[PDB]
Amino acid sequence: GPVPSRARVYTDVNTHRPREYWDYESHVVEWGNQDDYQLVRKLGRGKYSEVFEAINITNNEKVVVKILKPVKKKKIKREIKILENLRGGPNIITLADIVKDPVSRTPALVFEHVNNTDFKQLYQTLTDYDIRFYMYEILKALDYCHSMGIMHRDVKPHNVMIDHEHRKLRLIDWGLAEFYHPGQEYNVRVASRYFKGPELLVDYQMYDYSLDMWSLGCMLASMIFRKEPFFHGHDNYDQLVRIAKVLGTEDLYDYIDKYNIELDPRFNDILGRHSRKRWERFVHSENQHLVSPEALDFLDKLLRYDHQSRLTAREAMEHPYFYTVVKDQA
Ligand SMILES: COc1ccccc1-c1ccc(CNCCC(=O)NCCCCNc2nc3cc(C(=O)O)ccc3c3cnccc23)cc1
Repeated sequence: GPVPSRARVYTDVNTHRPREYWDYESHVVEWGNQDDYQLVRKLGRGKYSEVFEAINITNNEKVVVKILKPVKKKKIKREIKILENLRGGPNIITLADIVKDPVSRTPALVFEHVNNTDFKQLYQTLTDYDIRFYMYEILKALDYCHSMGIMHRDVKPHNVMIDHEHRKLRLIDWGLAEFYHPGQEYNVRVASRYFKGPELLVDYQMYDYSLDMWSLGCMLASMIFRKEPFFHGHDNYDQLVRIAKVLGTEDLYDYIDKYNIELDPRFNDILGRHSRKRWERFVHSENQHLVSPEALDFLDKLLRYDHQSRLTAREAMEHPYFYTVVKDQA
């Protein structure tokens, strides 16, 4: 069978905690009354949720209500418990309250409101400094939750909210997050297709926090190359082919061998033979102002097949790419 694997940081964080920290299944919820909030307008529909702007009628304060589409009661306790555990973490979204509509009884979570800068105001005047600044901010959130024994598992642009006027960022939607336990085999059918690490794409189930660092590298490539998304696959199978044409086929089969991943017979005759590209081939006149030897080095060390060789979040924060933003913050 498949060679096992261990996270190389924060491996046992959870084992050294009280059961109640990670045994969410047995967490008692106290559901308030959603009438305390008055819906203003719909802001998004998701696969698992529906989000609304609302007003807290006690203090006229602006809030966001997430009405949970029907899942197993476990996955609601999971998300809630993870939000309580992460409360007050740097750049984590804050869970304000937990409520049920009194006539409908469908459960809902209440969050803090973040003012969102238009994407056509962000993309146009993105400096090289702006990409480093917020990348550093996402890594604060990611290194924190990893240090608390949690994986986000759905890191993508949709779930990173940025208030550029206040230069503050927030990692949202924790509905896919899990606790890390050494040896646990996890569900691979998570995250969005473009941001799925190769471990999901091959059904290697013993993954860890480093899954969240593949997604972040996917975002970094998407931004500095002005290509959205960077790995643009038609389906979950072509996604690996899209990846393999950049990272090369050689490191892939060594990855397959090292963990003895039995690979789907669909993959045999579709990947092929592909050299590992040099990143320079992705730069051009209309994107080079964001590209540098430093950013390239940092990018290379996030996108690895072998999840063990990816930088940890705290390794990323110590990379030279961030040296200017580390010193300006002091
Ligand atoms: C400067 O570039 C970067 C540089 C470096 C690294 C990254 C970036 C970068 C790239 C792209 C983007 C995309 N741009 C955000 C996507 C977006 O805007 N997605 C709203 C979809 C529903 C909106 N509605 C709300 N949904 C919520 C759900 C939850 C939850 O489920 O927990 C919690 C809170 C809210 C919430 C809070 N306040 C207002 C609205 C909402 C952001 C940053």
